[PDB]
Amino acid sequence: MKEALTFDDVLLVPQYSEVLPKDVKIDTRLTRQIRINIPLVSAAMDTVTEAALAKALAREGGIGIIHKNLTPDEQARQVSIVKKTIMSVIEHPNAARDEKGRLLVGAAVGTSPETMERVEKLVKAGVDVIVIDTAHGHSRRVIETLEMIKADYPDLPVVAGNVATPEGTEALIKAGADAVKVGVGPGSICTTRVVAGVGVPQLTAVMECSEVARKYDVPIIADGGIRYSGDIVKALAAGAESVMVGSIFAGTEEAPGETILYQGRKYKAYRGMGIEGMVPYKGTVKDVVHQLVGGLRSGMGYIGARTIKELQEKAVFVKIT
Amino acid sequence: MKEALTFDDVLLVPQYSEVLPKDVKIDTRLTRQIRINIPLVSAAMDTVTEAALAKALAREGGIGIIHKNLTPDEQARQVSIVKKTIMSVIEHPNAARDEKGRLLVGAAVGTSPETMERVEKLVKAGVDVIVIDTAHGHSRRVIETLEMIKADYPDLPVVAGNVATPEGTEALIKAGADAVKVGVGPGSICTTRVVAGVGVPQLTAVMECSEVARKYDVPIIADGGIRYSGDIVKALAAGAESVMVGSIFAGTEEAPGETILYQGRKYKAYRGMGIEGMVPYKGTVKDVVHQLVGGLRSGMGYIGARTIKELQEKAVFVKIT
Amino acid sequence: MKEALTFDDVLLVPQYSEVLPKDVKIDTRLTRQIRINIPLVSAAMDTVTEAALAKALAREGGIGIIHKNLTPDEQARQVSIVKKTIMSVIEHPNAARDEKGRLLVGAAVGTSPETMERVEKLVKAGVDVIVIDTAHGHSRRVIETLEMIKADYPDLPVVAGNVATPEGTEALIKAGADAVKVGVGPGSICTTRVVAGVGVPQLTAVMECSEVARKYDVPIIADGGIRYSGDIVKALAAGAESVMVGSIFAGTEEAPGETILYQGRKYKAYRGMGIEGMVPYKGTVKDVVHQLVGGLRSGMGYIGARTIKELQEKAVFVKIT
Amino acid sequence: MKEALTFDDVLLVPQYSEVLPKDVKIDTRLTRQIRINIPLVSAAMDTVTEAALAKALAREGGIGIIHKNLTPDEQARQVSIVKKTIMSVIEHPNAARDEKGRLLVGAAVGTSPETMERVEKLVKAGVDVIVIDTAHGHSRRVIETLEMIKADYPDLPVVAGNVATPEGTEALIKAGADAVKVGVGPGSICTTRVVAGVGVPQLTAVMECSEVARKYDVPIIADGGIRYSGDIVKALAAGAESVMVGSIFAGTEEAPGETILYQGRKYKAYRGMGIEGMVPYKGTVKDVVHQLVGGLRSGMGYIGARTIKELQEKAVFVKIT
Repeated sequence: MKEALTFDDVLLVPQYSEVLPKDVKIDTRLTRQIRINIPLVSAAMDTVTEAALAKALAREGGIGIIHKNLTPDEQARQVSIVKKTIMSVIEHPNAARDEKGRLLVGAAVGTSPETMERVEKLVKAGVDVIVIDTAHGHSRRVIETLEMIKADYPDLPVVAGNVATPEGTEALIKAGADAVKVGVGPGSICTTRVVAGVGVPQLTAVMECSEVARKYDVPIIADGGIRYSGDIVKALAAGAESVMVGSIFAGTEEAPGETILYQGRKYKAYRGMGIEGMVPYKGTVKDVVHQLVGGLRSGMGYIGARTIKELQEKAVFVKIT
Repeated sequence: MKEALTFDDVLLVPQYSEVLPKDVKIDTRLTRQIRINIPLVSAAMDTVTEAALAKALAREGGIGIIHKNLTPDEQARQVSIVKKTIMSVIEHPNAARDEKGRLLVGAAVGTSPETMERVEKLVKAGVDVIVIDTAHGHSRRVIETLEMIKADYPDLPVVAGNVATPEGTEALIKAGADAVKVGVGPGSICTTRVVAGVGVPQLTAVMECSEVARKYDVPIIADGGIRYSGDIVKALAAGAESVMVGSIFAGTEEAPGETILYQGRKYKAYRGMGIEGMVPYKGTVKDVVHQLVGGLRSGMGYIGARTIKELQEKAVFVKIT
Repeated sequence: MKEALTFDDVLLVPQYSEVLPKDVKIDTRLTRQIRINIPLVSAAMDTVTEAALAKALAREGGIGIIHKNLTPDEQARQVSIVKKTIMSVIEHPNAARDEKGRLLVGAAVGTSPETMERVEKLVKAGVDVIVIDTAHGHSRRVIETLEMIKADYPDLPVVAGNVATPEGTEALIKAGADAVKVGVGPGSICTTRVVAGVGVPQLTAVMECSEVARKYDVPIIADGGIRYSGDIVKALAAGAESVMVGSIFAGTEEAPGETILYQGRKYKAYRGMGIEGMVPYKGTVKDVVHQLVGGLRSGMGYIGARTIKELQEKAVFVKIT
Repeated sequence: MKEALTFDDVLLVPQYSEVLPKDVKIDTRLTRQIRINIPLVSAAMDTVTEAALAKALAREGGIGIIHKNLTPDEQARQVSIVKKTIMSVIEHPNAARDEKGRLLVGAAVGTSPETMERVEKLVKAGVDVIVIDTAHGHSRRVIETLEMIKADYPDLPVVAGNVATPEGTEALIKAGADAVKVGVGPGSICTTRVVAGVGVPQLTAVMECSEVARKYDVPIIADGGIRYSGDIVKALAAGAESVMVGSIFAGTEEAPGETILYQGRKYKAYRGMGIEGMVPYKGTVKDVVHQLVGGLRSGMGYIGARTIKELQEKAVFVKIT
């Protein structure tokens, strides 16, 4: 029986460095055809990403994936808002933009009967990337949806996932995925693990999947179990070219819910798909990105990596108890 | 020194799937001759199974084992109640029934002097299965009780246990067990482990025992340490064909105790063999089964398993830290 | 680097059994020449063993070691009280007695200048066994003290310890130890480990030490880290012939301190070598022994061991996570 | 993937001893040319070391490193205070002194533009040792700073660090380090690990680094993750010749902050580089040293080590779970 490792099981060994954190480059591929300026993708969750968060993150150089708990019309409207965003431009020099100068944005679809309806409307709204957003990417329905989307929109970037195995990554690449999203049961106490008994710890899932994907020059997006900026360094070091994060952005000003005051503390009142909640307020997307990017830069500094590609080439991990 | 693994030590790796959770089949063998419609057996515990719970579970397609902390007369009466249960029929399409159309039910016996008295009365009450219910199945007294029951009632299905080792499973099969119940010291903080220093972590006990039993086409019932629906997938994936659960059913409406209100919360006031208590109220047997079966279906979905047999053939486990 | 295991790292595998807990024999050697009727020795700690506890335990078939935080005169008086203890006799059939019919008792000495003074007075008080009671048995001073005691009192049973290594056990046996007490840094959060960085987890220390000692037919006493009756089964299964316990007896009526009532609960107000405290009241020595012996019997039952020697021959351990 | 061990993962095995704790020698090298009388170096942290703490520790036989969150002038003044410190002399017989009879003291520098300014002023204030104090010692900037300091002040003892790898230790030795400070990400919950994903557990970092350094007779200072006196024994046993400690000295009378009373308890109100806090008051530097030195002596006693060199030669570790 194989042991599989999570981010918390490992540490990166410091290496010889000639580069300061401020001078490392953190630009990366989202898909084989889309570049983002920082390696951060926001989760297609109804507590995380609508237009306001998506634009706030594109402006910082990442990309938001608009969630699909919306009618196809309203999801398209959200994409449009991001697409139709001069000091405002000058002040955001890292902003991730398309070939026309508009902020990048993505949208999630599933594999249900409205899927093509949704795709069509998202495309016409100017969406840059479609994410086939499912917990079980290695499945007939996801493969066929991917092939249908690809047959109809050959030039449309498609992220497919989620998977956690080399075979799953290869199947999705062979079917036309422009990036593969990795993460099945990441997070020790998540629903999939507890309810289904299913998962692959995320360090191992990233390393084995990225090894297959590299053979095809397809980028891996590591989705899930990112709690700390140190997890991003680890995920990217393990072979991911970007990381999708949810819970971390759920506490920002721009996340969908309401900001409230409770007993001297600021919270972000959540409301998803129903379920309701309240997470600590963490500031703006900008603040959160700054800390995360700060930590990424410092990890890269420690490893002497000038670029994300170098980080992966220079990565030496050790397992800890 | 062998390391032994519990359910919490492992996860199931997701596999290629063409089957939706709703379309997987969860029917299974209880014994070599009895089928149940879901893989759930309720514990022969005086806090878990009397007639009301046993009938509520048979109606959902599982089977209850009436506990033996009762006089042989009263235990027989409880079996009779279940046996003598039209919208009522229509509304429960998954109901586990005998060859005569009556809800299935089991009863526990021990190895003490009244054992045959009990057996006789349970049989005459129409019991479908006898469970030789002991913590130490691999023992002279359990083997002889089993042989005596089998000599007297050759056609009566007999579950014997509990065991945790291949040798124990083989001895009980050679003596006529129709199913072997596996679980000695499952649960990290259970009495047997703490008090006696004795146990085998349950994933390993299921895998080694089921390997022996498969040679004889005898079903393994995994008894103990099931906390979450994900544990059922793991137990069944490890070679069990059903799972016995106690603590999970202890909080239902139908479990023997009283439902009470304490400070705005519902509880199930327990009272066993004395000891007394209070567990959170979890709803009806139906509600609890639905969640458990939901989680089983989803795990099977993830693994692409259409049947329990396929789940065991497609099972790939990884060990986690 | 060797991994070393503690009691909590392992479990005993259940084996074929033809013997009931009530029919196992739990009599054992304390030293090569002294038998006790249950395998329990009380700790030579000023919070655990004076005359009252020592006699209460000898009466149950174990032996108390009177602590040495006393003047040689007062320590001798305590031994005398135990030695000079008819329904009273009849009611305690398991009582551990010397060749003259008096309750057995031991006393601790160190290696400081009064040591021989103490020894002489303890011997004249009728002490059955001397324990050279130190945290570091594998040392010049303990070896020489042992040789001096042995040269002066060749017939006096001497326990020497503590050690945790084969070399330490062999050195103490070669110097005349009649039993070797094993336990350096047992207990995860104990003083020796934290303060000195020193210890050997106790399962491994018992197994390697007992392996050396067996070559010489010298009994190993496992001292420390016994929290539960299951630990006794494990210690004895690992090669110990008795177990020394402190904290467990610290809460009994007979332990030196005062019994007090605090907010509806009974406590045992401790007072040692100064330091002061309060542990939950656990009942009488008799009550505590009964539970411990109960658990030992059940573990032996599970393993099919009729005697302590058989328990060690039938012991199969597995390591758990 | 290599597993790396922290202090908490291991224990020292007790060995044959002929030496009492009080008779072990704890004098050690700080650098290849500076001796201290106990193996304790205080952290160059603004919550730990200014003149008052530095002198209190030199008087006990250790050495303080004055922190660099000060202007070069004020940092020099702090060094001067320590340098310009008769019962006062008699009462401190273990005091660590230079060749002129003055208390030893160190000072931290970085690699920023004022570095040489700082060095010059510290040298003129009579500093005994310069510590190139950085989180990433294995870097161009630290190597060049070290070479510049060494070229300008060839006779000035220079500690360089921090590193956690053989290559880092060798690079710093080849560049003229007089001691190498080891510790990158030591402490399970420290900033470097969480924020950067970077670290090497400290037992392994000490053992591999000291192995390189020994080839050059350069002393390793183990910096970080010392919580208990048992950690010092472990660090020194693993190949370190001294240990740098911060948090432990942060609670002493002599540490920079204010002593306050809060609800019957004494605290040390901290104030660093801003951030503010409050740690439990632990007494004087003298009290804390006594306990630490007590624990070191006892560990050495247990291992039979007369000297720190013997401790390293006699060290047998075991890994625990």
